[PDB]
Amino acid sequence: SLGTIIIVDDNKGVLTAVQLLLKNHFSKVITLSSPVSLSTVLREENPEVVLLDMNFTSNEGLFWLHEIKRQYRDLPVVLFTAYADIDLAVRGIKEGASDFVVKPWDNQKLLETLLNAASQA
Repeated sequence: SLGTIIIVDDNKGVLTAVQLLLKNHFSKVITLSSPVSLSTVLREENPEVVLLDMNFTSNEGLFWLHEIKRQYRDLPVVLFTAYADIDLAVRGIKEGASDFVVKPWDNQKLLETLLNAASQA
């Protein structure tokens, strides 16, 4: 089955859109823009995947990828990247991100990337 996904983004509209897109696939969709909130939900909510804004808190996405992986080594993290940041998304993959999705996104590709990230052996 598919449990919880956490979406981390500075842009409340992106959170609104992604929640709407993913609401009916995952059991729970948690959206947030706070580092403090992120720490609580990672501990308590047994997430299956995190979708992480490349520019979160713009130290940005790569910093947060690292900190999440430090504590939750097996939690897939997918970076959500503007085209202007694709070099940093590629560096993210090198540094252990599970995948990335570029913005503006394709709705079906976004879902598929997240399901696949949450469905690795």
